[PDB]
Amino acid sequence: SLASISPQGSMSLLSQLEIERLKASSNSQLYKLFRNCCLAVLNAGSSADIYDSYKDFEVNIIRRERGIKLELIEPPEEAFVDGEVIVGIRELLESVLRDILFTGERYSETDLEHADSATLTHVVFDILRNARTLRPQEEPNMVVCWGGHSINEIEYKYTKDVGYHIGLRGLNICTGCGPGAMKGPMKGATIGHAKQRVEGGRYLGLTEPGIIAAEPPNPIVNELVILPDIEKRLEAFVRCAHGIVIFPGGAGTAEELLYLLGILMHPDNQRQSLPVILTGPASSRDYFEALDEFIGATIGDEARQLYKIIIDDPAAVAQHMHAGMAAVKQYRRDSGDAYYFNWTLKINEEFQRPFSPTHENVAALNLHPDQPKERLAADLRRAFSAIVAGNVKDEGIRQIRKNGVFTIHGEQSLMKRLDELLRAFVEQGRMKLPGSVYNPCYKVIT
Amino acid sequence: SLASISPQGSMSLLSQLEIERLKASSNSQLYKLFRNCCLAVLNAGSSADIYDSYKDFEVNIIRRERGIKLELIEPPEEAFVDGEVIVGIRELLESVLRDILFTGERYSETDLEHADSATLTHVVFDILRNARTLRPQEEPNMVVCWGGHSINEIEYKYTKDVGYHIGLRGLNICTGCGPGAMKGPMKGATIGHAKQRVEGGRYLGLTEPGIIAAEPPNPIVNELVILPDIEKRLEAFVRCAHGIVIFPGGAGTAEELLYLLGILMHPDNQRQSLPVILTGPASSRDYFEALDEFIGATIGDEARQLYKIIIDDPAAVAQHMHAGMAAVKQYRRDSGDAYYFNWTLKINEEFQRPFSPTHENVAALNLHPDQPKERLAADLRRAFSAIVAGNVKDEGIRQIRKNGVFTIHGEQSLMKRLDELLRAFVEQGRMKLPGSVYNPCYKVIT
Amino acid sequence: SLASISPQGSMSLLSQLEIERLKASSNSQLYKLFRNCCLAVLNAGSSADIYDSYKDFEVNIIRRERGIKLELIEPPEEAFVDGEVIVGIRELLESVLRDILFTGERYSETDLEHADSATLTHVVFDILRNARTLRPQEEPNMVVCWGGHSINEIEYKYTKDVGYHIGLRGLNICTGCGPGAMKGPMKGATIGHAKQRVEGGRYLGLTEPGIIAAEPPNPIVNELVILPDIEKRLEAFVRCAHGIVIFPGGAGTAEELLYLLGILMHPDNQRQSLPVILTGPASSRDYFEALDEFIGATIGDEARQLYKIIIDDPAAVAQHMHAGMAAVKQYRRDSGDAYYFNWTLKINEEFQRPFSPTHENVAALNLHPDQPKERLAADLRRAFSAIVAGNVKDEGIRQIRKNGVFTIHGEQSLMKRLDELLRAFVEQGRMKLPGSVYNPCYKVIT
Amino acid sequence: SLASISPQGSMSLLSQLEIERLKASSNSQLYKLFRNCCLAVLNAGSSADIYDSYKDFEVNIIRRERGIKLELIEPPEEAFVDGEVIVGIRELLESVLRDILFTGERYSETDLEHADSATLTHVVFDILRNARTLRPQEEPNMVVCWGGHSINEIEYKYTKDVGYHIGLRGLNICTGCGPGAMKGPMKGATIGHAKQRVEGGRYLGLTEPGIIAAEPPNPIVNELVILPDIEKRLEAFVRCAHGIVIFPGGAGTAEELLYLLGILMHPDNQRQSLPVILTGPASSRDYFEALDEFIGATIGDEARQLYKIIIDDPAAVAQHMHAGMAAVKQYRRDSGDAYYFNWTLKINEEFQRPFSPTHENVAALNLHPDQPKERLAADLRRAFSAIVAGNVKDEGIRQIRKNGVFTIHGEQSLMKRLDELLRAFVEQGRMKLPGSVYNPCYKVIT
Repeated sequence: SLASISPQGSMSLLSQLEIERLKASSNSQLYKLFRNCCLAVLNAGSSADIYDSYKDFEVNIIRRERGIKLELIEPPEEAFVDGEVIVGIRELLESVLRDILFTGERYSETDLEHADSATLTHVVFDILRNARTLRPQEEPNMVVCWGGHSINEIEYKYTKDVGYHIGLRGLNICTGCGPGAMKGPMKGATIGHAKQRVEGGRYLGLTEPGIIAAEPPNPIVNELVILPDIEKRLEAFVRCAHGIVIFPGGAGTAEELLYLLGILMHPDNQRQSLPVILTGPASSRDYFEALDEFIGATIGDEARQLYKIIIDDPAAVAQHMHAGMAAVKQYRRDSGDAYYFNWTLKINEEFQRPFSPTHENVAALNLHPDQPKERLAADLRRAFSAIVAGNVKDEGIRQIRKNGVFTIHGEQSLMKRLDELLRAFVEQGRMKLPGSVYNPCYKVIT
Repeated sequence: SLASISPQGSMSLLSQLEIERLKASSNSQLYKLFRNCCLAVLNAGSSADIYDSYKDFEVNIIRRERGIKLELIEPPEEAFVDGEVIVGIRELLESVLRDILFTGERYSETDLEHADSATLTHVVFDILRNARTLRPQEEPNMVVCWGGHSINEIEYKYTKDVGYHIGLRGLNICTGCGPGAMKGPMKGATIGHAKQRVEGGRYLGLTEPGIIAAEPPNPIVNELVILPDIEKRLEAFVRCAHGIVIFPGGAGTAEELLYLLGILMHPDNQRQSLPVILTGPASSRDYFEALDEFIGATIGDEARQLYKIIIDDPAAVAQHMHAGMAAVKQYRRDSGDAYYFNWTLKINEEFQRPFSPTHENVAALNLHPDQPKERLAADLRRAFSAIVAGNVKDEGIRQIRKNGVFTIHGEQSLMKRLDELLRAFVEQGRMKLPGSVYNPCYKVIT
Repeated sequence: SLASISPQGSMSLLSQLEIERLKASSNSQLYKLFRNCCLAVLNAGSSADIYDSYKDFEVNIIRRERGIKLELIEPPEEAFVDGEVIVGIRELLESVLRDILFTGERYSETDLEHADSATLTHVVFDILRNARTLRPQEEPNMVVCWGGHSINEIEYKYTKDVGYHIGLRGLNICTGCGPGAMKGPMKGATIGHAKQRVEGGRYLGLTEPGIIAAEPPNPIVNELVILPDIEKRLEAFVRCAHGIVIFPGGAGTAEELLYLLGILMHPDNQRQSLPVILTGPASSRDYFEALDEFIGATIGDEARQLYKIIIDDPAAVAQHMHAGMAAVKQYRRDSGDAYYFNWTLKINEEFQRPFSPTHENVAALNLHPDQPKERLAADLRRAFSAIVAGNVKDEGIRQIRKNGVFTIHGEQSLMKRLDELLRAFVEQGRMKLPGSVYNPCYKVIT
Repeated sequence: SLASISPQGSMSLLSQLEIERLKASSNSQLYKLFRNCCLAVLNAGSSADIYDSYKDFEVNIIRRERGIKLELIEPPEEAFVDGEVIVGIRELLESVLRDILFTGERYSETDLEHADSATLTHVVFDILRNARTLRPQEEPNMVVCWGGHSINEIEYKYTKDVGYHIGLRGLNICTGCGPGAMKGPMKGATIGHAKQRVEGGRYLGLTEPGIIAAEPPNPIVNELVILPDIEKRLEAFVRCAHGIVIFPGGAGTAEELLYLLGILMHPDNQRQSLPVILTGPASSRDYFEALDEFIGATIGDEARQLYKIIIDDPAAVAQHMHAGMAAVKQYRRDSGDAYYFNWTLKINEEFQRPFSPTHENVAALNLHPDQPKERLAADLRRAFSAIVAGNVKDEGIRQIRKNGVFTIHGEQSLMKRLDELLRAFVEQGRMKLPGSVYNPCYKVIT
């Protein structure tokens, strides 16, 4: 089958020379990356079986007499309504090409992996700016929502309610794409925004090629940005956020929280105003008590102080985000900082340097409490990232098949705390969607 | 408390002379109607329950130095977020006044009650036109959804799923306002419209002063029209529709159904193309079996051919509507009719003449199978209208308290079927939302 | 020939009943008025020969299968570009129907001629409001421009330059439609507005059925309002104006100035802030000296104080209008008055009562200086109005043909001043466009 | 004085790093180019006359606490109204920086001067695309207008009349910026567009750094593009055009004409459909007689068939353009070409290679009738380009002051015709605006 799509944006202005350049066999890595990201978006209705299921799917950007076409060959039929692609999906496909070509033409893999801290931040800024994500005529308004991909009905309803109350305050939502808690808040917000007659409500999705197949963008996402890697996505979250709401989740939400806390612990960041709320329904009380205990036992009370826990109160969560926008606006003004990008935030290179989750790199992590606590948070971040990769990313699953489980080790008492945390994730269904068993991609050496 | 609202529409250009006129003793009934309709909109989130709970609520239209203001005095607090009126609620309040003054200035009560069929039809047209509801450059896209105010979770989810799929087909939603099945489809469509990047989605609510407190408008409605009475609301539904979806419901939904089948049985209406779908989840199969059987044994197996029943298939419902629009378009074109208003539909005055729910009038109904089927449908419409009024309308409740239950009588076997249907509505929780006991305002004389 | 035009506005929503009502022989006066106003607009590329030139022109509003059409039969071909009506002309035709039907359905000729002062002002307000002329979210911005229909190249260029400088300040222009000084400022302003990237620049045309054929709306007019008569047009000018610019002109511009000055002389209007500038090119110095002398010799220095004369300085004229907007804004705020309509302005019924320019009524005017000077201005207004009517209006030219010239009399010294003023108008080509002789429709009895 | 301008476009998102880069010694020539191009835009209302008059003018792009600011230091006061920058001027300043940084970052001087034909063509495409000038969903509507900067009142009025009639046909205008015939059509079109209610009318100005001070952009231009050099400006003209109107002019207009005829004579261009109209008022008949004769006696009577001459008929010019668009549309469709960019037009490198106006290069031109006609046209293009540069460009004026007049030589009879044409340009006041004497920067060796 063939869907020959006429792009409405910049793709419609590619020259024959540019198309020939993209189709050159020397450019196949970039062209394949595009194909793979298109598939993730089209199949949103984890990487080791979905890339093997639509093996016959291909793209072909081609100049026809009537103009440039994006041909989709054997696409998921769920992306179409009477053989016409869902309009939001079309927009997301054009977004995908935009980001892949922009990054591919400006930055080498050496730039992206091995540049200094300042350069890696500028890369994040440059990609966001080209995506038209950054609006200098807007006051703080963006709430980043983090949470589990795999959550029950009670938890899911709670995320929708929180999103609804946030939308009623006229605030926008940014998530990392995907099901569960990364979609619910956006759906809820669409209701809040409609009641408030909000035009141009912003639903920001930030992703990267490694995670996009496992956590794919729903077409309610109206601004999609593909960052080059997981570290640049994390940086995009914290540079764009004006507030952060964190629901219960698994290893991915564990990774984001440790990223966030490790950075905010930094002496240079004590000045920051950035409201962070951990929140869930009444049933999540035990979850949050134990997570708060984990944070205290690992990186200390200097980190526990950075957030507030609100249980079973969607209106209060939204009130906190709303009061927070005023404090953030005041912070950026007083600091000579932009509303649209938090330049004053100080992110150490241990939080930016791209981590390749191999068995050697995972074993080399220093998980002991005689470290500066910011360094401990950095390595804990990398450790959760390896677990995410071994669970859902294509290359990560490959590492598990050739070497077996990752070995995570460190100080006895800390590894005992980590072992309990991860067991709780498995037990609560947080590591994998229902329907089959979860086999851990890791072992914690206690 | 006081909320002093600055109107953005025509209320902003009322003169002092005109405000004085509205506040005159001669217009006191009309000004109260406005106060009562405002209250219904503000406390949306039965017409004798909330009126004794907001006795202190008042409105006051006044010219101030900075312009005309709508003062809400002791309004329901749910209508406000941080002390500012929800924007859509302000839009609803403005449409209430628009309709009340329009009707109040052009049509006397005698005109509304006693005019000929064509005049009544032109009254409905006039109000809808004034409300800016009629769009001459749009092809058929309006789906009317009817169903119960008191439905369970399975039924509510199905209404949202259906609304979603209709929204994916780019179509608009019209309901009678209020909770349950009159709310679900709008919520679903919002998401479907979002995926399809639909600009200017229409969520049309049609109501009237008698029913509005019992079925109050949700701010998700972005075009509200208040018709003078229930009969004119019903005419609005069937003249604006391009397709009708009917979910399980109680007495209101039955009133609507018999109104529709009654009119569609007409000789002059055999030409009409109007898709009608009765639909519900898997668990509603028994309900529709019994409903279909009721129709066939009252108004005949001919009337059963006017609709298709679809159980447990939301995409199929939307496909049937989408295909239906093409036939509706062809029908209107073939007949030289308007897309925006079905002028060719023949509505007999027995469906238009406003029915006052009194014991006198209910007992004088001819519920006999030897009545011509169109006339039986019109009298069944009236009987259902009386149950609605007895249950939830202020002046219907008056008759019940002063004279006891309505008595409904007719031919023995027809009364036994009616008794069975109404018993099934009571049993399935359709006559009243959970909390208190339902006390029947009727007794079927078997 | 037939141009069958599909209207884009409310005309597209007329019912067959409404069309039959309009076409009834009892409604032919109203339908003919429409026809006549359509012709004036279509022939903009004085009434005694243009109504006789397109005798075969007719309108036919008709319901076709595809919708309501405005059929134009034998229209001026200048209104069309390849047999497609100029879009601005279409909009003006729809405006024409809107105003004629609104006034025709709400007000009898008895209302319009014989109502009290307050009622006649409300009529003006009601028609403007229905025309959507009044915008309560705008601060003062409207400059009314008055001047000669028949002016030379130097004078015309000057009006364009003034309009350009006004447009550069973001101010809008209101004129009474027609050639010469009533078009130039709008053309100039279109350039100023474009340079300032003004969206929704407002070009307001105010006319009435008597003068519309002689001074017809150019399609650069983007808001056209037809008032019922010349007095209601004059009232519309002064109720809408936030500033007034007056160029050299003939009897029509003489009429407007005397209207304006007579009102502003009133004790109740001394409070008003309303910048009035008389202005022209260097050649107009003698003109303005003599007009200023006429004002002094008739109504006194109490009137000369109400305006400033600026010669040969388009930038200063615009600066004065711009400073004036601030003073007008301050006036309306301090007075609890609207920005969009000057309600506080006090207009005596001598300025409102519709004057029928018959020979008996003209001779009955009291043109002596032992009157209150406001009453003298009122009668001077009526006298200039009779001259305009006898020169260019259809009924006025008829009065001249059956009775000969109007006889204007009064006090010797005053009539000598008037005789010199009118001779100067004739001498300067101000009474009639070039190409034929002007024969005065009046005699001043000296 | 200081005007600190807040940019609304991409300049608002320059980073401190990027501003530091622009201010580096390595980018000094580029930053000056921006200053010089800003000055030209600000003092619009020859490239050595105004540069010595605003020596104190400077620009300064700086990050302030409230955002990025464009400081204009001692700017021309004409660019300001009450101290605020004219909005369209701000838009022009923003487009200048957009183009200067785009070209400056992607193309070295060697690339611009020395690349192959296809690369040069792609450079023009790239800049126009970046400028958002290319619209893939629009059918042909762009009329390029060429003509003299120094024209009398009769000629200027005719250009406005032509612009008016083109605007009435719904078409857009492209010029080379500057006064006279490059200003008139835009002013006329504004009015024509206004009558036709054209939303988003396009007034495209194409310029380059050498010519911009001599022909500075009027703020009526709403899309400005600065191309790297005159040859690329010329390519932009002919690749964007859907029709060309050529008014009387001097050396610049002659350069343009011979460029066009030179390219249209190509074998590969015989397929092209591009309406070309030479037009002027009644008084220009002699000019066009002599011009037509010059063309026939230099490049042949074949080349004369490429254009139609229309004298004294603006409506006929617009009709010929409007009909032309239909043929242009059909041509592009038949050939599988774009509407927005004429990719099929063949442009020989002799028309593309940037020509530096030096005595060496001018004398090395082959102006002989036994040259192939395309090559003669390309060398005549170069000769006219040298007169333009000698008259009005900074570095062209350099060569004249250091080495005296250019000598132009070739075959005796061709030189005698060239001498005659240039003498006629000087005599008719076309080489220089009134005020001072024109001193020829050339001598034709006869």
